[PDB]
Amino acid sequence: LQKAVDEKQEGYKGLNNSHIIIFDIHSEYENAFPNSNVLNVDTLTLPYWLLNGDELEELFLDTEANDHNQRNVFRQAITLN
Amino acid sequence: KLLNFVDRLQSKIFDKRLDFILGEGSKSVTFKETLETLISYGKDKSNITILDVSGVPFEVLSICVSLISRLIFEFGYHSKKIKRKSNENQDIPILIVYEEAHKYAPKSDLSKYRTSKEAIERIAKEGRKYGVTLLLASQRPSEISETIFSQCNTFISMRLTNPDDQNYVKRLLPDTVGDITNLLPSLKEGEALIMGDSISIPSIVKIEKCTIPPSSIDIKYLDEWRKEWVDSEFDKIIEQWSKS
Amino acid sequence: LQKAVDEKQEGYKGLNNSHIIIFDIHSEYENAFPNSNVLNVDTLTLPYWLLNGDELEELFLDTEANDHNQRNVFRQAITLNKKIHFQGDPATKEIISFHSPYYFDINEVINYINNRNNERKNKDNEHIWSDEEGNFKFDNENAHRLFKENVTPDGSSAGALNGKLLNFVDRLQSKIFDKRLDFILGEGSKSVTFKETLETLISYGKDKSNITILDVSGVPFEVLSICVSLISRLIFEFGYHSKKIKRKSNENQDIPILIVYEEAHKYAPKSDLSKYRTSKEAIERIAKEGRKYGVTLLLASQRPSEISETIFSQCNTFISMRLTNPDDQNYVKRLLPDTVGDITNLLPSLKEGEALIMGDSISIPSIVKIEKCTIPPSSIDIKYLDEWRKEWVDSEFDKIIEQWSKS
Amino acid sequence: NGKFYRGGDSLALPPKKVEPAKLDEIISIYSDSIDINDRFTFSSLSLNTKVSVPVNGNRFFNKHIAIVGSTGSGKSHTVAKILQKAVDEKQEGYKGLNNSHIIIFDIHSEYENAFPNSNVLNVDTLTLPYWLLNGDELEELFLDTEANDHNQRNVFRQAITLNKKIHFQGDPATKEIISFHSPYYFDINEVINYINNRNNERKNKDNEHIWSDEEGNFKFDNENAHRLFKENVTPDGSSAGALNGKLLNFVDRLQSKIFDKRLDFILGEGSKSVTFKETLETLISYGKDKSNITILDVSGVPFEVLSICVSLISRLIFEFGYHSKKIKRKSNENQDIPILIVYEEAHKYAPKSDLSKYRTSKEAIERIAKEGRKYGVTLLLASQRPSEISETIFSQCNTFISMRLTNPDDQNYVKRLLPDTVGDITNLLPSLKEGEALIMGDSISIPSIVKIEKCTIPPSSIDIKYLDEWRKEWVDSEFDKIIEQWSKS
Amino acid sequence: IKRKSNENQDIPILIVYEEAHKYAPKSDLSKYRTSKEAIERIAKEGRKYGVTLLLASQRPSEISETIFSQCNTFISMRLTNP
DNA sequence: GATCCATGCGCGT
DNA sequence: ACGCGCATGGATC
Ligand SMILES: Nc1ncnc2c1ncn2[C@@H]1O[C@H](COP(=O)(O)OP(=O)(O)NP(=O)(O)O)[C@@H](O)[C@H]1O
Ligand SMILES: [Mg+2]
Repeated sequence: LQKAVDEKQEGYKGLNNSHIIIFDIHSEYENAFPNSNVLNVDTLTLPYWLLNGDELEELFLDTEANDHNQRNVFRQAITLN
Repeated sequence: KLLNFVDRLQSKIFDKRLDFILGEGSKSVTFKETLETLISYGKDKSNITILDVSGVPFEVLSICVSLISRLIFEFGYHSKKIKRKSNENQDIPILIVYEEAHKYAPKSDLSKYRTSKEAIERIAKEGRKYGVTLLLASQRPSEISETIFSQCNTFISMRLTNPDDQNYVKRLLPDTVGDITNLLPSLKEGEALIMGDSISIPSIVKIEKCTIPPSSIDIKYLDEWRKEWVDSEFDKIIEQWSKS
Repeated sequence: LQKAVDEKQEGYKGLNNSHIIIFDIHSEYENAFPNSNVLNVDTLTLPYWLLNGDELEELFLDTEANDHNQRNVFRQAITLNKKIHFQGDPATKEIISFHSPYYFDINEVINYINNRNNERKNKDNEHIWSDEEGNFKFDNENAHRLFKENVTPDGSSAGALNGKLLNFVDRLQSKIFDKRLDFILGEGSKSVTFKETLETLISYGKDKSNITILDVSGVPFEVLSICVSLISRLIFEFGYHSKKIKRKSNENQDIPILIVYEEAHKYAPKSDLSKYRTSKEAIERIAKEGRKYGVTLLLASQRPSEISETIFSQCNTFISMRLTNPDDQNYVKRLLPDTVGDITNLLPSLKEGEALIMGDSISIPSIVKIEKCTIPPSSIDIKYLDEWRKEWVDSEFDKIIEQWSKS
Repeated sequence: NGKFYRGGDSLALPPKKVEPAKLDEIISIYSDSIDINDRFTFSSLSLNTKVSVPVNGNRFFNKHIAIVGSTGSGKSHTVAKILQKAVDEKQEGYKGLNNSHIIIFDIHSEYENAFPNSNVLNVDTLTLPYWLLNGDELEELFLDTEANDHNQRNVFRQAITLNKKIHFQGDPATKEIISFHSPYYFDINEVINYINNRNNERKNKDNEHIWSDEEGNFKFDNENAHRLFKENVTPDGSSAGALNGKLLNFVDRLQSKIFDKRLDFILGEGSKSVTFKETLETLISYGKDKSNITILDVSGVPFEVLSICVSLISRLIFEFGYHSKKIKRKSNENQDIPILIVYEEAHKYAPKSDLSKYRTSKEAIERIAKEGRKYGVTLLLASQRPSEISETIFSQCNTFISMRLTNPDDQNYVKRLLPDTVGDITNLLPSLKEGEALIMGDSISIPSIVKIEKCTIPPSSIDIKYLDEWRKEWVDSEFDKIIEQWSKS
Repeated sequence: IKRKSNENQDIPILIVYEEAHKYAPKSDLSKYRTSKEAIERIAKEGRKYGVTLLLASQRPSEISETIFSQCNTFISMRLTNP
């Protein structure tokens, strides 16, 4: 990823067109790329409403109980909203 | 009939761990500003966007990986809609790096990891033509599913020591090297093996040393265990826990 | 753990900064570490109000029998009693929920259900009550006055929940009044401070020790999953809130904690049964995220087959002794990060005290002999033939039975 | 210098002259690995008769013993021969029986002949009180409903815990700590009387149940709940109680099992007059007739009564030792007693199958398999197939006496437990005739095929001469004697 | 009955099970269970009670191994399957 | 297929 | 009108 960034088309000066997303758990790629953008839990703002039906179910509902009555009002509340 | 459900949700909305997904800032944020944040197109442009998911709880870790992977993919899916209409030469290609890809994409059709399974597998199957490609970096290849691992064509096989890991890799490798069974666990530091369309033949390579290396802030357990029994530190922990 | 607490730098004498908490169920490490805080059933005073809503429905409640009316009055009593006893800002007061871990009086919760067991309403069908201050509507503003026992209902006709909680109350009086749950429901558990609970677990109280044995041998089985999960959550959020002040303080002052789970397959089984789901989730929480926050597992289990695949995979150093069960060997060899020559028959043939260590903390996977423990966990192996060889001794059955009687 | 040290790692530089080993050297192989006072010899080598093979008798018994082999191979004679040498294993200085304590679960009436001076306890004379149960088996016995019985479950423990407090005749300090699992005497007929009373509850407007007995009306609370144990009470209330008409089927299932005379040994009238002290003197033989050998006849009883009989005794002998350690742990003396439990044909109650009818007997022998080494309660597993016993119990035995095995899976089960250095001794397993066996484990120096010593006093398990009994007359079997004992059984 | 008279078992009974795969097979379904354990009890503990079995079957690999292990006497006709 | 619980309807004190 | 007792029925195991 460092090599894929520092190569340019030599006709300019500045950032190139590379676009990289890293899902690091060990919190280690800040020291690799100091001039990058880091999105930890404090600064990242992911919208809950951009989740689909399956991601909204896992975020809120429980699979172990699996009670049919809990799920139905959640669809009626969210789809109407 | 809905008090535990109303109680279960309220515990998630006011959870300080889920502030990044259920806080008041998530309500006021816009759909456009999220995508500037995800590929660094906001006030500060950057080629690398690091998603530090260390603080993300593991129950919602598969949810947020799936949400971001879906948002990047249909960013590239609708990118082609302009290119067939305006016929412009420019393009926005995106590469996603999934460190520890075995947990995001396991070999299980379980509910708890299904959401992050299909988001990665959609990118691995359709994202070639939309400019959304993935890089898989896992220490355990044998838990990555075959229907996503085989969609990769370039394979950088480093030193692999678990015999269950060697047999999974050797089956899905596009080409073979002489005595690959002994070569893989005997690779030194930085020694790799690359095959696929990008390379000509499978060659044992030596990756260049990182001048600015990726280092993690790991708690040196033995180093702090040599020190004095800390006394003032304990009273600072509880009072912030009490206040937050 | 003996060489962890004896490993010091050349600047002092006494105790170092090692913090080890052992979940001992077979009662083995009291003699192993004689300079430690062994916490028994009677010694432990674990507060019931630090549980979330999942453990509260596993400590007092049971399986559902279309008893949502009885379940709702239980949750609405606790989630209201948590608000009244809260002495903070009103902004935090509204976010208080059933799963939120603040103090509530369990005896006042009984009195709320006891009053709701006999409620009377007027024609307007409003639950009207009588107290020493005056007659008051039953509503969310005045429902906190039902926690007192000396309240008399006043109404023309019987209320909605009148006589519908009689079988709810006596089950609860079988719990706080049960003497096998004294640690998690006793009067000391009411008056224990949240700070006092954490300094007991990590041994930060008056008697400070590097190693804390959590003797859970006498803890009952149906409650053991609640207490393992509660302590594991409390230790993890201690380490979680360690790092939240570490960013602000920006100083090298850390409290690293290592948790030893013996018979770790019991609290973390691979089966999806609802009995051990609380303790599995707390151990998995530290297995996945505890590396960042300074809380580290030590999974020790004599039968590693039922340890869950996700939790056991987070381990990076493996100390494999002799394993006779083939199901254990196929489990171990598959998730073992490295391998050695002729390892299939090596696992049964490992000697007494001989270990195979591999990981990323040791470069060469080596077969080692663990240095003999000079302060042992006492060898519990009764010499048998020579003790049979002697005379027929008169076993004192009276004191054996009377200790059996009190259990 | 006549002392044998194990280990093949010693290198002999060639050439070294070779002689056949002398007699005393052949003794030295199987003897010097054990100290002089820990030798427990009960067998000889098959290749050489004049050598004896002693095992580490201290290590032979504390680590569990598993004896397996095909039918008729000689397991029962070898099990008996181990115990006869264990009883005779006395120290010098005294005449009388020694401190051996062996309990045999005998299911074919064999060990009566092998041990004549022994105590034999069949079901009809064995009295195992129902109040000795620790709540876990108090639930599985009486309750036939498993899932949604929370009110029926609650009234069951509340009656028993309150009735255990009543029959307490001592100081009130240990009256309080009586619980549902605490082993105190309670009367089962009063417990039914309480539950049948609670099925006839009546309450007033205040929702508090009021009763009426021969002394007067009383409120039902904690102190006056003891007065529902008598039948001669009448309810005085305007409305039906909280449990009115909900315990009718509960009493029916509870009564039908007390009067079930398969469970007459546990739920009979003899459990009233038999105390905690007399039961432990019965199962261990510390009573008037003190014996090293205890035999229980569960031969032709049905499975369910056999399953409770195995599960009760195995835990109650363990929980004897589970509470025999903490008295020694708090006093620090050496006067313990070691107990060995012989499980003949453990497939009948501790198999590899995961059925729920095999559940409560597996854990009782599981708990002796791992934690029983800590409290002096050891187990001796006899079975026909090694692969039919559960691996949680059967792999915990560190001493193996294997007879003839012809099954490939049974041969494979011995094979992978053993290493490959001495794994070639398994190939002589199906060629083993009556008598000889292989002893392996930590109690012996080398695994070897050995010839078990013949029982001079054998168990009553003589092989039937099938052909010699067929050459005779058509004998007239007295069918009335067999049938009228079949019907009584 | 004879043990009370201190005698051995008088009459011996042999039960011939022709084509035991129909009722005591290798398979572990519930419909074969109650006929399986009926012949297990003769194979396991029937030696000392005078009740022995004769197992006639078309293949050694379809009969349950637990009955088949206790059969010490083995007769084998032509067997084409390896 | 129990248990446990809610809700409705008709009736006497 | 409030109450108690009898139903029919629902959910969950
Ligand atoms: N050491 C021995 N020497 C000679 N014969 C022996 C010896 N041990 C056993 N036998 C013979 O074995 C037969 C009885 O076998 P037994 O001791 O009942 O083995 P078993 O495996 O327990 N039978 P089973 O219960 O069906 O498995 C008799 O014919 C004995 O003579
Ligand atoms: Mg036998």
